[PDB]
Amino acid sequence: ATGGNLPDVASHYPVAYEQTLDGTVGFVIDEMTPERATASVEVTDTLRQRWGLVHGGAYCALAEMLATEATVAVVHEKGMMAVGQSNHTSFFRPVKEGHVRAEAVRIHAGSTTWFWDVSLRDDAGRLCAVSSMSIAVRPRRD
Amino acid sequence: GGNLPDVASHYPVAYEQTLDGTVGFVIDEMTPERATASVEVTDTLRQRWGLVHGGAYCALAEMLATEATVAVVHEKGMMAVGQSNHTSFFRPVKEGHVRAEAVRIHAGSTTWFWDVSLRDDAGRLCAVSSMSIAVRPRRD
Amino acid sequence: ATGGNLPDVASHYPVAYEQTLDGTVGFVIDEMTPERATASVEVTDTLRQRWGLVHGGAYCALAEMLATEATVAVVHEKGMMAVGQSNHTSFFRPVKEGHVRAEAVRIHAGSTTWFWDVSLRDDAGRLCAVSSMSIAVRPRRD
Amino acid sequence: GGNLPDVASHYPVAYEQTLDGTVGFVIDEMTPERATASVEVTDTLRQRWGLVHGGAYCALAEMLATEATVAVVHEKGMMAVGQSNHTSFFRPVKEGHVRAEAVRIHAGSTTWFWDVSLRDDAGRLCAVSSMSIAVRPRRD
Ligand SMILES: CC(C)(COP(=O)(O)OP(=O)(O)OC[C@H]1O[C@@H](n2cnc3c(N)ncnc32)[C@H](O)[C@@H]1OP(=O)(O)O)[C@@H](O)C(=O)NCCC(=O)NCCSCC(=O)c1ccc(O)cc1
Ligand SMILES: CC(C)(COP(=O)(O)OP(=O)(O)OC[C@H]1O[C@@H](n2cnc3c(N)ncnc32)[C@H](O)[C@@H]1OP(=O)(O)O)[C@@H](O)C(=O)NCCC(=O)NCCSCC(=O)c1ccc(O)cc1
Ligand SMILES: CC(C)(COP(=O)(O)OP(=O)(O)OC[C@H]1O[C@@H](n2cnc3c(N)ncnc32)[C@H](O)[C@@H]1OP(=O)(O)O)[C@@H](O)C(=O)NCCC(=O)NCCSCC(=O)c1ccc(O)cc1
Ligand SMILES: CC(C)(COP(=O)(O)OP(=O)(O)OC[C@H]1O[C@@H](n2cnc3c(N)ncnc32)[C@H](O)[C@@H]1OP(=O)(O)O)[C@@H](O)C(=O)NCCC(=O)NCCSCC(=O)c1ccc(O)cc1
Ligand SMILES: [Cl-]
Ligand SMILES: [Cl-]
Ligand SMILES: [Cl-]
Ligand SMILES: [Cl-]
Ligand SMILES: [Cl-]
Ligand SMILES: [Cl-]
Ligand SMILES: [Cl-]
Ligand SMILES: [Cl-]
Repeated sequence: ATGGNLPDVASHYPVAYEQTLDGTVGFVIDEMTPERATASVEVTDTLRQRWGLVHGGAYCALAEMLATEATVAVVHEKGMMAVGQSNHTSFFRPVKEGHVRAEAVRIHAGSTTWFWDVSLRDDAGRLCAVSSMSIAVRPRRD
Repeated sequence: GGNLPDVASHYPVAYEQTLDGTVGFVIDEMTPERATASVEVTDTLRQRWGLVHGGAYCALAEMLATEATVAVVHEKGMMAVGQSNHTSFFRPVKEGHVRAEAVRIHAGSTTWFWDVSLRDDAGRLCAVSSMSIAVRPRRD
Repeated sequence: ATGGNLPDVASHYPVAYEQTLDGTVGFVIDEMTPERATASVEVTDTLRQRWGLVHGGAYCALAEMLATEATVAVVHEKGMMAVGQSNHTSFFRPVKEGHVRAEAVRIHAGSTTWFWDVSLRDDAGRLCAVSSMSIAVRPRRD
Repeated sequence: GGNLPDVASHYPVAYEQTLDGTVGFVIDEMTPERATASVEVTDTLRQRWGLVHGGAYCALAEMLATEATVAVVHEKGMMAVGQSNHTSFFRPVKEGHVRAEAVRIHAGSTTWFWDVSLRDDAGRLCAVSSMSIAVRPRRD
């Protein structure tokens, strides 16, 4: 809703932000438009793996929530549902501390699938990882 | 804690504090060619819509495939890290557990590849992850 | 139809097998069931790149045609259309000569998307490449 | 022929005989960080249903990203080969041309990554390919 600043498209949500994975690791959406969205997270141990680096899953999740929610922002009101269907994240350079900043750019908005390219950077602006997200858009059963 | 491979004397982050320990991932079996892990679904593993977070599946696969590689290569002076993770989602999971099984399909000198299958309590294939693990010589 | 032994689901096809990319490089389907299909191709220069190895695109194409056609075999008659939506091929070992043998195993058959894992092997049975194929199934406009 | 980088005295397969030369791929621009190529749609590039073969897009991207890497690294004693190719299809192409543009996003010591965009004659994004290129020291 606003806990992590996610899009307010519903009156009630099944799980409260603070309690979700997102709330737990502290993902926060910064900008959000139909074609582009941004989010970030402060690196803490909760975001890392045992070796001291940001967990690969963390980048995937950030990209996942971002691209999906960005789709949700537009289609919800149109009676649709949006869920992640494919997430392909590639790791270029590890992140040990600071933040992870994600930028999602929409590259295709089909009737059934939206596609977003997500770039994940470190505090120095280096490209640490990228995620190609494919979002399925379907009519709500609800 | 998570039953991760014990390959070193000290780890920078304690299990309980890692993302793995936070969501509750636990390794069940581990061999050079195959490994398994699972996690109980809690809200910590879900997104606001009540379903298991796509990131959760990615994370499980990533840790499982990477650690299964570390298990073999660590003792050989090598480091193993995730290079690519491609997860595809077939059916959501609302509660119960997520169980992963990683099958090694290629063990190259510089890259290992694992196919990970993620299933629900009914044994249904909910998602798959194709994991590419980079293997490199440890730096001083 | 049978030129490359593709599934006979229509009376007429827009392009004749021998003239398509498939016919050109010589892809031939061997077995074909709803859950699993196989195909092969003899390596010739037409399948290679300038460095003398089987072109990465060749593996992608073989996987692509196979997984799609295998879906087509079942859904066509059901009034659907099937096209490749995502193809992720990973290369483990190059192939210089002989054949490339592909085996597609269906792992998920949703209402809108089917997913097949394709393994591409050399004459010695080695796993040279794999392709994760996502096939979109939609109702024919035709 | 295809305007591929001239980096060596002899090539095992002549351009015209390769898959590239057979379908008609031609490199247009090439720099270390970006390259372009295109091809005229012919039946040789299509599948039986009359659309450009998904494999055609994969192939174009693969050759373009790989050769753009070879262009830089060959002279450095390295070999470049495709390691992973992930192509996603957004809109089919029935005739005309397919134009590709490869943008380098990471140039690591062992892996280079390129984003390839494939467009039709109307400039519409028909498909994308995420190419991972392995860079290794040449073998004797
Ligand atoms: C995959 C998908 C159907 C998904 O639909 P979407 O992402 O939601 O996009 P959307 O529904 O908004 O429509 C996009 C365009 O797709 C096409 N399309 C979508 N639905 C349909 C349909 N039911 N019937 C025909 N065309 C359709 C159409 O061109 C449409 O544009 P428009 O007519 O609406 O202006 C669409 O993105 C698409 O068609 N991508 C192109 C797929 C493609 O060309 N794959 C490669 C060729 S097929 C695989 C292959 O290589 C092969 C080789 C040999 C062989 O024997 C068989 C197959
Ligand atoms: C990518 C990689 C180098 C990664 O190495 P890895 O996963 O750690 O595996 P590993 O290093 O243990 O070696 C596996 C095999 O790869 C080959 N290989 C690995 N490193 C090397 C090297 N430095 N030099 C030569 N061969 C090598 C070799 O065949 C080796 O087998 P072996 O002789 O050691 O028994 C290896 O898996 C591989 O070579 N995969 C095959 C790559 C391939 O064939 N891609 C498609 C063709 S190249 C892309 C293309 O389509 C293209 C098209 C047109 C054009 O103009 C240019 C390019
Ligand atoms: C993607 C897709 C909709 C494609 O449909 P399909 O491949 O053709 O399969 P099919 O239509 O036959 O149905 C499969 C199952 O999907 C579900 N499903 C399909 N269509 C719908 C729909 N319109 N409404 C609800 N559930 C549906 C349902 O569980 C269905 O089973 P059943 O009720 O028919 O027995 C389906 O495969 C699926 O739902 N996969 C699971 C998607 C998923 O769980 N992604 C991860 C969670 S959402 C992304 C995320 O992490 C996130 C995080 C934070 C945040 O704030 C927002 C999002
Ligand atoms: C994959 C690869 C090693 C490939 O190397 P490359 O593409 O050729 O790039 P390059 O070799 O030039 O080096 C780039 C950076 O990678 C790092 N790196 C590369 N090789 C090494 C090495 N042998 N030792 C240490 N760092 C290295 C290093 O940070 C380097 O920067 P620099 O110090 O040289 O300036 C590099 O891109 C990389 O390290 N990517 C980051 C990998 C990553 O962070 N994956 C996610 C975390 S590990 C997977 C995971 O989530 C997990 C979770 C739980 C668990 O229990 C275990 C694992
Ligand atoms: Cl929120
Ligand atoms: Cl767009
Ligand atoms: Cl542990
Ligand atoms: Cl293996
Ligand atoms: Cl045929
Ligand atoms: Cl199945
Ligand atoms: Cl040439
Ligand atoms: Cl770059």
